[PDB]
Order: sequence, then structure tokens, then C-alpha cells
Amino acid sequence: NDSAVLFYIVASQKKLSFDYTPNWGRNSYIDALTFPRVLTNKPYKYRVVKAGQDLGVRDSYSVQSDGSQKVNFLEYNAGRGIADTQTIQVYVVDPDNGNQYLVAQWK
Amino acid sequence: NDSAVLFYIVASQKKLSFDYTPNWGRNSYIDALTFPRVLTNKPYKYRVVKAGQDLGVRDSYSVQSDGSQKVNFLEYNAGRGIADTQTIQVYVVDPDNGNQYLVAQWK
Amino acid sequence: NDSAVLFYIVASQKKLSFDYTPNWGRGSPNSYIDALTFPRVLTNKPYKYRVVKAGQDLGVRDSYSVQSDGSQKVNFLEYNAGRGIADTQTIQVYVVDPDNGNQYLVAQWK
Amino acid sequence: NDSAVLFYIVASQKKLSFDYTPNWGRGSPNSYIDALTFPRVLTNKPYKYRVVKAGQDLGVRDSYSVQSDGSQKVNFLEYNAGRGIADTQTIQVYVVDPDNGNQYLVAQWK
Repeated sequence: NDSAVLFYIVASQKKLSFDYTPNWGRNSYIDALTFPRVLTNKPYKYRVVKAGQDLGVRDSYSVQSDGSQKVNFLEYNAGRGIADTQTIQVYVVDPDNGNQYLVAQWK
Repeated sequence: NDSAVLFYIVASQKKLSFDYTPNWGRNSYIDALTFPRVLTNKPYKYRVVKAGQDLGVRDSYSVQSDGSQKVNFLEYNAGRGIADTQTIQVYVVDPDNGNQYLVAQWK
Repeated sequence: NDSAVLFYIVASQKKLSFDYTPNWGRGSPNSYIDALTFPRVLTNKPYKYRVVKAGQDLGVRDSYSVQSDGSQKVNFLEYNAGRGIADTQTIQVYVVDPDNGNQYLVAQWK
Repeated sequence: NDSAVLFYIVASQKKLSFDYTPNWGRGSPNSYIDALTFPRVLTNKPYKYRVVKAGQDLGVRDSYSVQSDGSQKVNFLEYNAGRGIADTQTIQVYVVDPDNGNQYLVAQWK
């Protein structure tokens, strides 16, 4: 029963809206990923892990006016897109302590 | 640093929008309270505590179409409104285990 | 997967040890539960307990002092008018946060 | 007030005991940190550790077996090419969740 955790957020945030349903971008490559509504309380960076291989952190793109934010894999895979044959994992990085939390995954 | 808790919700909910900024309803009485956007994953009941005195739980009103939900204190104070001289506390009640979590307070 | 919440506690507490394995105490006659004891209880706050007997809220009472072996005992006689609770009813014991009044279920009998 | 998260752990774990008080191990010469030891570590999963030395990610290695007294030791020599880390750099030790790959800071040196 996770509701104590749920309402702890509600207690501390009061009002909060987020969408991390991922919008992956294609031909047999995944070039990027977009989140419709990201959290903005901190300047979060992102880490991409490609089929188990860690591509590191890069600095985030700006958050859009409709609240969306884009993670472009080309800045992470040295200019190449990633083949859908591989699994991809996208972590939010906490700029204060460097913690990272999985927020998206591809097969 | 509460962000691990924050992104645990994000992990498990992906998409989630809530507003518990309270809209208290008045002449020197607080008749009710409204939340603009409540959580709906469970049929949550509400408990009202009046200046330290516990008024118990009652069954919730339906959630509106714009996502709002109203807590009417008259069903809790035996028909009387509550005087603003008193502090009021409104708890969400988890219908599975009966846990309760403070979500609103008046002076 | 809730390891994030777990290690959020670990980072904030660094060192923490608890045991809320319920130890149900029987009265006289045996078919009466008159207490609950926890081997090790969190002590960062003076927590309180609420007992709910077969749907009926017996209310909140201040919690007995913590024992030297870290244990604490909820005495049902304080909540149920000097009688223990028949062991056919379901009993629920909530921990009450003295600061905000939140309550969290920690023990339940049938 | 985060007692809700706390008692969410208590309800799920019932019984739990940990100590991540860092015990920094010095090498030769003394001005080198070559290990970190934790007196009691969570064992519900085979956790892994990542060391970050003065901003440089030394990566993830599998964690030494847990000792009989519940303790576990992160050996920096495994991450830093057989040399210990100069105690003027800041060292960060993250716990890695083997299931999803999340990482949580548990220790930090200056």
C-alpha cells in the first residue's frame, strides 16, 4: 500500500502536475525522447544507458513553455542514434547529490 | 533531500495531476472546504478535526468533472458551521487500511 | 520497486533499528486480547496509539513509556473500559504522529 | 514532516536494522583513503556500489560479500587502479539498485 508515500508528496507539494509518458522519436533508430510535463523544482540533468552501457550525463535542454522537455540521444551516443534492437534507459539526475532515478525504458 | 521520494511517485504513476490548495467557504463560520483537483485512485473518505476535537469520518461527496471535491463540515459538526476562532484539520482516509494523512489546516 | 524510498530513509537516518512484529497479549479468560507489545519501536517522536475494535474507534491515548530493551506495550484495557477485546473481533492498532496527527496502521488481529 | 514515509517502511518491513555510518579506511601513506566500511547494510537485494572521485566516475563494481556481523566494505583500490584516493579529493559512494539501476548517495568525504 503506497498511499502514505503518495500523500507525503501531496502534503509537501500541495499542487503538482507531471507527465513522463515518453514520446520516443524514430528509421530503425531512436533519435530522442520527449516528456510532456517534467518536474521543475531543480535543474535536473539526464543519464542515458544503452543496452547496459552507460553513456554518462549531459546538460539538459531547456524546459519548453508547455512544460515539455526533450532528451536527445545524439549528444549521448556520439552523434549516432540508437538501434531499437537495444534497450534504452533514461535516468533523472539530482543535481544536488547526484542520485539517479529511472524514468523511462525502451523494450 | 526529498527527491528520491518524489521520483518514486513519478516512477509508479508516470502521469499525475493534483491540486489540494484549499478553497475555504465562509459569516464568521467556515462551512466547507474545496479541493480543485483530488487524487482518484481510491475512494478516499475524509476526517475533520475541530480545534483538537475529532469529528470522525463521513462518506465523501462525488468527485466533480473538473476534478474538484468538496468537504462539507456541516455533515461533521452536527449541522453547525465551525467558527474561524478554531483550528480545523482535514485528513484523507485510506479506505483500505484506515490510515489518515493531513491535507489541510486552518490557522 | 520501492528501494528509492528505502534509501531515502537510510540517507536521512544513517542508523535505524526497529521491530514492530506484534506480540499479542492474552488476558483472562484466554479468549481476550488485553495488550499488544512491539519489541523495538521508533523513538524519534513521542508517538501515540489508536485502537479500533471491530470497526469501533476506541480513540487515542498517550503511549506507555518505552522500556529499556526498546520495547513498548499498548494496553487495550486503557482503551476498552478495563475489559480486554474478544479475540473474534478484528483489532487495529495505529501509530499517531504527535506533530500533524497522521495515523499509520502497524498491527492487525484477524 | 516525513513520518509518513518512515512508517511506510515500518509497515512494509515490520523488522529492519541498518547502520551506514561511514568508517573511512586509510592506506599507506595515511593521506590515502583506500576503503569505506558500513557496520550494517541492507541485504534484501545484492546491492552494488559506485565511487565518484573528485567529480570523476570510477564506475560500478560488484559489492564484496556481506560479513557475518552484517557489515560490508567498499574497496576503493578496485575502483582506482590499485591506488587509494588522496584525502583532499571529495569521494562519493552511491548504492546501486540491481533491478532498475537507480543510485542513491550513502557516503561522502569532504
